[PDB]
Amino acid sequence: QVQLVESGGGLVQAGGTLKLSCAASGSGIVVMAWYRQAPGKQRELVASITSGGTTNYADSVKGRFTISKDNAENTLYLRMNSLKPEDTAVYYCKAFFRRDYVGYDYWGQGTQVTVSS
Repeated sequence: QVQLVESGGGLVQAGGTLKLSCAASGSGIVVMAWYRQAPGKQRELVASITSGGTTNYADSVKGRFTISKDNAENTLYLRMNSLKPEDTAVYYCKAFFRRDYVGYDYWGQGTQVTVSS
C-alpha cells in the first residue's frame, strides 16, 4: 500500500488483451481493487479482491476481466480480454488497510488504456 506502481497499459485494437500490474513497495491489508476513470467521467470500480480471495466485478467487465493477487510478488493484476473502445480510461489500483483501528486508502498513479475501433 505505502507505494503502489502501475504498469501494463497501452494502445490496443478492439478485441485485444492487456494485463495491468499494480506493484506494492512491499508488504493490515483488507482489500485491493481496480478502478477506472474515462475522460470527464467519475472514477468507477472495476474489480476488487479481499485478502481472503473474494472477487467482485462491475457488470460492464464481468467475464472479460479477471483480478488476481500474487502475495509472493506483492503484485495485484487485472487481466483484460475482449477489450472494447468503452474500456478506454486511466486505470487505478487501490489498497485499503487498517493501522491502529483506522482505515486508510493508498492509490497508484494510474495507467492509460486506450482501445481503438
